[PDB]
Amino acid sequence: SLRSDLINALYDENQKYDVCGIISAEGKIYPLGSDTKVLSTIFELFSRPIINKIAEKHGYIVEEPKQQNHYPDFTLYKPSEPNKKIAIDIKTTYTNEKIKFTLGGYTSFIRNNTKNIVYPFDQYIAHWIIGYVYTRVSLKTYNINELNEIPKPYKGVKVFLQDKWVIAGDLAGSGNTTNIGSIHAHYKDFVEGKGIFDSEDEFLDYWRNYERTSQLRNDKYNNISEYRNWIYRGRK
Amino acid sequence: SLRSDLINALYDENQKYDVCGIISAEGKIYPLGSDTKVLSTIFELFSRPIINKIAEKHGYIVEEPKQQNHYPDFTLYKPSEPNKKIAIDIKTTYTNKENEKIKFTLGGYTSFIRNNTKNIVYPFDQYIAHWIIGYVYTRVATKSSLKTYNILNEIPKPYKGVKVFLQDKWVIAGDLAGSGNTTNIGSIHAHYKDFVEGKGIFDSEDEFLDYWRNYERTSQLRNDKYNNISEYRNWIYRGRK
DNA sequence: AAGATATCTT
DNA sequence: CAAGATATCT
Ligand SMILES: [Mg+2]
Ligand SMILES: [Mg+2]
Ligand SMILES: [Mg+2]
Ligand SMILES: [Mg+2]
Repeated sequence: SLRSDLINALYDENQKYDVCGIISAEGKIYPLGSDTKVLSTIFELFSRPIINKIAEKHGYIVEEPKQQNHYPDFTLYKPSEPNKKIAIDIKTTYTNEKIKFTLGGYTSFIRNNTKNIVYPFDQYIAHWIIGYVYTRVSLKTYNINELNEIPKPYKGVKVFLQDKWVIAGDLAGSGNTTNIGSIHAHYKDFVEGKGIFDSEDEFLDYWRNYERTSQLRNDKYNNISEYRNWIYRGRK
Repeated sequence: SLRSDLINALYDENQKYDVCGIISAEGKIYPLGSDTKVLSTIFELFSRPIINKIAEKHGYIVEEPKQQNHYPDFTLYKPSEPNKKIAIDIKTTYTNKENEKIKFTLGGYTSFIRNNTKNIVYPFDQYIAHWIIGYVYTRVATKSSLKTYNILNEIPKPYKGVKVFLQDKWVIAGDLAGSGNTTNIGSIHAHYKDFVEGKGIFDSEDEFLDYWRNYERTSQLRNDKYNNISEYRNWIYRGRK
């Protein structure tokens, strides 16, 4: 399927290549830093070609945001089927071990159908995440003839594709920027989809009603159990 | 000066090289993106080798942060002058059309500026200078960009024309916040020449620091204290009340 | 759990 | 402009 083919192309591209630097039109190469801000950008760009390839093999157009305050990285849909859009978002985190990802905000497009999203939320039937996990490890320039001398910015990189709701946790991934937090698990759990939410419906209701701070949460719910109890009390 | 040498090299390299892609160890090339998240990453990496070259030429060591929530991008210092550290930070923004007004977010006003060792590589008072290497690029619509290339000139560049300046943070500082929830100092909102020339709003670097160290976090609160330079000077005139 | 890391948008 | 968004980190 589109999914199987994409996850397949993603494992392959990852196993075959290693980004090691930025190159100029004149052949001079600058080394990559070993931090998420750099790697996230690089992992996304490394994914682009592969996502566009498979999307076309399946007849899906690929649209990236035109504006910078918008989720998702890539919007795939068939022209004949505009309300069957697929959201594919790239996320990165590192290990020195269990990982965690910040999964987007909980007060934007999930609480407002047209907020910070390329197309209205209700037009997407799936929300996938391509998660890159890298083990964290030059101030000079190099040329084409020196590609193997350039230090790589990672000890190894793994990638997985998984549905957002499936890997979502019940604890916020960030405070002031109110992001849904993923599960805090070993990469295995992400590939396998060993989440805590019973369904995508449950995941959504939870994050749509999660209070921004502990003050408010301490009288509603702070975790999955309290939420399920909150539901039993009649959503109050 | 290190400063004159630095700006000349940044300026020269800017006018003679154009980054166009990420290359792999195998030689595969992935085209770049056109948004700021990508470009600020590119611009910083492009800057690094120059900053390091010029620094060494003046006997300065260059240190980059160790943890990810630390300012600045590059801390320069001579062993002989440990309390004379120079903070060199790289900022980037874009413009939809060449020669438009621009603005930068100049770091938070509630971390190191209010607390000597909070979110900074070295204690705030060990730096005598805080420079901003500012990059401005004209956005270009993203297509050849979607495929890989073999070994350059054929690859579409995600920008029309990069501009670079070097200037003291206090000099280009404005009086309005650069961000809300992340409490950043905002720069002046003006043309590029204005940043190069230092046409800012504060009189001294101490006025810069006092203003931002006492700027309240919301319009609500600011309304009773001060929301712009004018208001702050009146507030200063009355005895800080 | 809350607020830092840089910058953009309405 | 205010404020809250865009991604992660500590
Ligand atoms: Mg993107
Ligand atoms: Mg992403
Ligand atoms: Mg840096
Ligand atoms: Mg920077």
